[PDB]
Amino acid sequence: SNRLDGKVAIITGGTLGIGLAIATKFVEEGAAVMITGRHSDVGEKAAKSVGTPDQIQFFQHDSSDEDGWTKLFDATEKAFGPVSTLVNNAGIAVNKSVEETTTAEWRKLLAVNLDGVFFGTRLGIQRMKNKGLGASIINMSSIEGFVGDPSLGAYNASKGAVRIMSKSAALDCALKDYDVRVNTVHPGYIKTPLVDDLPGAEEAMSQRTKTPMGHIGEPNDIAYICVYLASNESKFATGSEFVVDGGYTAQ
Amino acid sequence: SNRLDGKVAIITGGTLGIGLAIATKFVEEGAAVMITGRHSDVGEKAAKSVGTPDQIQFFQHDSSDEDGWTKLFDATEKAFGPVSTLVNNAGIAVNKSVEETTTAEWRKLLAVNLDGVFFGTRLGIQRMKNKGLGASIINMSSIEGFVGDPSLGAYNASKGAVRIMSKSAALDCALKDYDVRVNTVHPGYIKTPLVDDLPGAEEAMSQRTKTPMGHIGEPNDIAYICVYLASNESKFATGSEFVVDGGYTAQ
Amino acid sequence: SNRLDGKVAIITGGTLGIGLAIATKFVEEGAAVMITGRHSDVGEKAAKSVGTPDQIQFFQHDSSDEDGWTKLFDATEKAFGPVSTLVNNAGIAVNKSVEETTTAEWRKLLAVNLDGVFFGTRLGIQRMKNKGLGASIINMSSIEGFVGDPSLGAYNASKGAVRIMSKSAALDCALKDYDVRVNTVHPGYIKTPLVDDLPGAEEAMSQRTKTPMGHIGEPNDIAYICVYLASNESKFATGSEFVVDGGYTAQ
Amino acid sequence: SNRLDGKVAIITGGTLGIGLAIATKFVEEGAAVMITGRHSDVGEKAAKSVGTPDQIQFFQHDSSDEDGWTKLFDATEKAFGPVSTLVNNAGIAVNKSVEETTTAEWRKLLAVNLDGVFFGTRLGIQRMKNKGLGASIINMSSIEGFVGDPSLGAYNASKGAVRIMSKSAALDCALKDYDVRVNTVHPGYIKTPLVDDLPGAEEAMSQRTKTPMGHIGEPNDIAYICVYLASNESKFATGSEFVVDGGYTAQ
Ligand SMILES: [Mg+2]
Ligand SMILES: [Mg+2]
Ligand SMILES: [Mg+2]
Ligand SMILES: [Mg+2]
Ligand SMILES: [Mg+2]
Ligand SMILES: [Mg+2]
Repeated sequence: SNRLDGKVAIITGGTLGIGLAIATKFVEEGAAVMITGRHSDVGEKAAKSVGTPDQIQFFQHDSSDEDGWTKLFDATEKAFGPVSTLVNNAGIAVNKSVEETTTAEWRKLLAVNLDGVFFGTRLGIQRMKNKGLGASIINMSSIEGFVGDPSLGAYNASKGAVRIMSKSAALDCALKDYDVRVNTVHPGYIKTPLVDDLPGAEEAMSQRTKTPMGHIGEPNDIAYICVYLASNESKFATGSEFVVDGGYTAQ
Repeated sequence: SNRLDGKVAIITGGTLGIGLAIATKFVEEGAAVMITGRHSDVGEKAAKSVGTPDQIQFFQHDSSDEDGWTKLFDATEKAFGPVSTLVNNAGIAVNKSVEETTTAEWRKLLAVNLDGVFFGTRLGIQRMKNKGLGASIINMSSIEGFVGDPSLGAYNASKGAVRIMSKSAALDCALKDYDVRVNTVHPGYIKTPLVDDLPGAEEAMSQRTKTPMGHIGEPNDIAYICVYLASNESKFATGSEFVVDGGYTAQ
Repeated sequence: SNRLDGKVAIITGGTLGIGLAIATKFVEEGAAVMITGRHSDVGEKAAKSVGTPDQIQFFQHDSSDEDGWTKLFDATEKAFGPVSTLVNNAGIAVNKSVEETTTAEWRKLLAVNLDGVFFGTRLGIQRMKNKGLGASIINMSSIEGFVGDPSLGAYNASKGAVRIMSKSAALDCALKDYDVRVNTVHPGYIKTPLVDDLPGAEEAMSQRTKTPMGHIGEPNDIAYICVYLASNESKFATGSEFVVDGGYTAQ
Repeated sequence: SNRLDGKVAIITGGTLGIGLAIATKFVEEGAAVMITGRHSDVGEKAAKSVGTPDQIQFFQHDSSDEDGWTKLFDATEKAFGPVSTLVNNAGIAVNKSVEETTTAEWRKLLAVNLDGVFFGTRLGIQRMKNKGLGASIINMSSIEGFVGDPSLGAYNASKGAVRIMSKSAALDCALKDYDVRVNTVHPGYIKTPLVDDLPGAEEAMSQRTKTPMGHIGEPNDIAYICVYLASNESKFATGSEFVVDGGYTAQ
């Protein structure tokens, strides 16, 4: 127990699915957690479902909102003390080829998936450096950050950007002895109530030519690698990509 | 000779350095070439320096300008007939860590380096598919698309995006039998009049801990791999990364 | 606590340094452990230093010895019951360029580093498949499995082989529902009594152009990622490379 | 024409398929070529089919034969003058999972695919360094050097080894100003009389879930990238992987 003793984590998109499992396991391991989401109705209920206000709170925020990031860090420090841990998990998807991607779809997906991760990473380094917190920025960077998908053009762009921008941040933090690590987590297909809402999606994702294990993962599969990366167990890991994909990228 | 017989190429940022060497070798191999740049004074002189208007022309264009891409394809087809070949070479750099990157710098660099490559790739697929041209989109994607640099945060983001968005486009074009290939070229440090304007830059780039060959490359090093990728010699290459870096990424 | 409840692990080269830290953390998390080494004098003392014979024992074995692998699996099952977990950690190094590598050095290093990992992986799949153990093969595959070192030619060959042979094994195990996962761990430079015996080694490894964190790791850094991979926490991870290198490969 | 003016190349397994296409294009571009194979009957006819003895000769050799490499370099220098160019192309395949691989199959495949490439690379550096030849070692390293195949365990081991051992050699040659470059070529599935002898193979390889272009390549696809890498056009490329796979590894 207590693998995140004393840690203070922000988890973007922490009210559902992968983000909620990360928040749940973070609280179970002794972190204080601020989860973000778009909808107070979902977010407040999610926080209460996991624990008490001394353990977990909700902050309504769109990760694309630059000024809101300031308010989010300030609210988390007011609630829990200085932030040690940021999981940039909030993301959206557009099911279009590059050929069929409208510029509106392109800009909207990059605002969340790329600007959001940039804004959170930049502010995280500024607020967490040089405080002896054992600080950790975990960027959600997808198997779509390693391989293309013909129907996820803008998503591929965003996840490749997060993958290599995270290495830049990791290096600067390491060279300057900031006590901040930056790593990416690369989920394969994960069962979420959302996947459950797309008829035939889980079966298509489970075909051996997609996921060799012949089934998709579960939110806890991503939560456990995030616990490792938030913990001081991973104090020599920075600038690295952690893939949990049932073998998708191995073939 | 004649390795690009009958090809019609657009080269963005083709008036200087790497882009001009690509344009020069493309014309030498029998392609018709439209080069783009920001400044008619530089661009018109560059085109005339390489060949006659039947071989090479200039089109003034900022790669971030979405509507200008339409005019650029229309001008190239009017001059030379249908476009077969696009080199997305235009790029800018910001020498900032992620921590120190202003949002203005972030948006300006992504407008050229990421939106520009998206706009050119999307329009290229639409205009070049299903015409039996042996069409080839060559995206400039940098060693900074493989490894971080602590002082090139936004540049790293842009080059990782180009790397994996190019794989998406390659796959969609391959699966749909579009007769369009999409590949990335990843230069290491290359001597340009620009590098020459930064005192100490070439020496720093030439240190064995950076470039193991102990010197930097020249624009022709990038021109020759682009000739291969534009030619029908590379008709089975798509979705691949071609690195020419004096060993930078091998260590 | 108890993250390896009920697991039965073999750790090759488990009597010193990285392997001993993996054995120590495995026992702390409730695994039964058989450690191997060449020297009974070191191995027996190492096992007793960690725990009781019901928790940890020593088996004298050179990982290059094909027939000894049979005896090692049989001894582990006799002591602890069916084997769930194999860490192929035993390795040797030759400090020669490819140019200067003698064929004797080549064959000796590949016998331990490649044949040993093959023999253990092959026998592990045969003995651990289809038993509902949540079986996990963790192959030690080095940052030298990603990048070259001019003075580690044969070592580079061995670690690249382990990296991609492990993906083959992972895929076959996944496609056949064997309940066996196969992953590689890629340490950067780690402080061991051995590194301590090479004057100037740790300082050279700690230079920012080598390890950006400006120091090398410790055996526990490798132990903690191995606990994750042995545990059921990583039940969706197979065919993946886990890098813990202080940023070595990120630049 | 004349892209390999004055080059003297050894191509192992140059009597059939990929190696013969590389030899053919090398001669067409002005190289003198020694091709190797196991069978004088095939090899002598192959050499005569391509050109005159001043252009191309055959040398009977198993790439696993260490002493024969000495005789091969000596014969090539006697025929053509000092060797500038080595293509380590000779290889064999075993269609077994790691689980099902016999130790005999393992040792036989590694003798050709790994020892052969080591022996040729080591001797190539020794004989070609510091002679101003613009020397180039091209190691055949397969898409099976990037991704696993559940039924090519030993082949995966060999191709991952070649991939990263080649980076070691490239770095040492670059750091020591040897005038020797070392790069790997990674074919996807290529139509050879051999593939033609395996009923259903080409169709299985052509499925969109394997090769997105929906067909396999031809030997000339590998010949053209080898011409680039042998030529002085690629004088800044070392330690790099060149993939020609119809999109296999992009998904
Ligand atoms: Mg409480
Ligand atoms: Mg003319
Ligand atoms: Mg590096
Ligand atoms: Mg006890
Ligand atoms: Mg003649
Ligand atoms: Mg794949």
